[PDB]
Amino acid sequence: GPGTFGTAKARYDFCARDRSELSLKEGDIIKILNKKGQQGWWRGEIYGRIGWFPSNYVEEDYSEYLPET
Repeated sequence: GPGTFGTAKARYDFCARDRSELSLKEGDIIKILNKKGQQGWWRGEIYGRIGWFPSNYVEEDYSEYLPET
């Protein structure tokens, strides 16, 4: 399956014009849920807001969130 990848840090202040679109915002992270593929868009959420967003405006597998020491 798509499995859990991680997240996608937005690189461009997006603006969802609909409810089917994901509300991206530079300096924000996009929780990866599904990956249609290595081309198109990715399905994630933000602040509890689900939608779709391009992977050309976001960045994934950039950093990890290791647990506390």
